[PDB]
Amino acid sequence: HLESTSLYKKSSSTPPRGVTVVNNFDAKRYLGTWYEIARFDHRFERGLEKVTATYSLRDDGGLNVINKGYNPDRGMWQQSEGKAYFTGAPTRAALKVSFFGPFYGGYNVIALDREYRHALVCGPDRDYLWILSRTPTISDEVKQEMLAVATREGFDVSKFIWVQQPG
Amino acid sequence: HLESTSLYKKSSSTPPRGVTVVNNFDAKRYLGTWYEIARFDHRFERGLEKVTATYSLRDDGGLNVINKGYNPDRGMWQQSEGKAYFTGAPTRAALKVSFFGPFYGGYNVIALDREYRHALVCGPDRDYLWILSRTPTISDEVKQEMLAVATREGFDVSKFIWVQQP
Repeated sequence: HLESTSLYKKSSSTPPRGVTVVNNFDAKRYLGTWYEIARFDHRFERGLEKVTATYSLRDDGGLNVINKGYNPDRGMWQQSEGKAYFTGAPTRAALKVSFFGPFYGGYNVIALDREYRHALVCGPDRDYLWILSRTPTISDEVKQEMLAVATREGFDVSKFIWVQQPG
Repeated sequence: HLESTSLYKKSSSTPPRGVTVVNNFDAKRYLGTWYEIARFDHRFERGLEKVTATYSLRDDGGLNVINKGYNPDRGMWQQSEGKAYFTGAPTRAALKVSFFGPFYGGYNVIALDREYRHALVCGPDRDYLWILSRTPTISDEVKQEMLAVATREGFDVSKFIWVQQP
């Protein structure tokens, strides 16, 4: 049901001890819009609800990233744009991504279903984790499975904020 | 994010040393109803709850001002009707306001969000300050931004009364 992963380490881009990263990735199936179902309390997203990320293919072989979110303390929709590059082979879902302004960090897909409907992504350390989905909600069954992989890879899943989404 | 301002100083209308006043004001967007979220304990408003200020355009280029509130001591709603005129250009949010007789008070918009949803308004010295909003409550983030501008402009934010609103 899930894509194959293997242990993967790159200095400064992956968490200590490495993490299991997707190793037969097909970037074209990753394109388009994902809803952020859950995130750790990342400073660059603080406050945001109804968050999505939209990926598109660039001529230089990277991805454009469009981040959208609603700030309920301002009552406003916000958008920001970034870029993503593979750090090695494009079959390995390890990227560097601009998370705020010109600052890039590691972006590692550590679980992904074979139909590219749901993903667990971690940043360069264990303070950065996301659950992404093609739909604004996920099943309890998908939630359990994603939480289980995160726990196995050493993350503390009680740090998740469950992001408000439609439905 | 907030509208641009510039320093405006005029004795009797602004506080001493002047205050930063909005300088790209579009009065049509300021029209309609605002809730008074907070005020410094002004004697003409003492005890009032559920206070609103309503602005409408006059033919002569001023604003009609209606200040309304519930007075628990009287067990009655109360309102005062005044007129406000720009002291300078209509893009500068500094007005003079009269309700009784040939006497005028300064009204200076010193913070305003670009969507005209919240504003910080001062009078002729630092005993006169208001937070206005299009909604009867504001978020903590918006509250903190207004309190910071107030402090920047020399006001003592411990003087705010947080007005009773729905």
